[PDB]
Amino acid sequence: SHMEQLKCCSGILKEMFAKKHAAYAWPFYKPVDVEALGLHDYCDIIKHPMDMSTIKSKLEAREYRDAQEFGADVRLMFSNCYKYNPPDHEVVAMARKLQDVFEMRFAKM
Ligand SMILES: COC(=O)C[C@@H]1N=C(c2ccc(Cl)cc2)c2c(sc(C)c2C)-n2c(C)nnc21
Repeated sequence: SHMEQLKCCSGILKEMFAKKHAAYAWPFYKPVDVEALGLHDYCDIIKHPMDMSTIKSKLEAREYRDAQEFGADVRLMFSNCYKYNPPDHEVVAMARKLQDVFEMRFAKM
């Protein structure tokens, strides 16, 4: 049962990586680089960082038990962005645009 659901999860993540969503999805592609961004307090506020490439690696390695574990990592990635940044920040608006894509596809599986 879980194997079919995880095939759909890979399909959702692939769509999140598509050129169609690139203008707002690009900050979530790779882990937040605290050194390059100069984010001295990021590791103190964000205990469990997450990004799309890490989620892709976990799916490839068959690390997820089911679809809800995949869903939890995607939501964690968005939660970290909302937590660290004030609500008027552009990255927050981009996270919400990409979450609308994830939430739509995920609710249909
Ligand atoms: C000063 O605070 C930041 O730089 C936060 C950082 N902003 C951004 C960010 C992203 C897009 C815009 Cl338009 C402005 C800021 C960011 C990432 S990852 C990444 C490669 C970047 C450029 N990000 C995520 C995800 N969560 N917070 C951020």
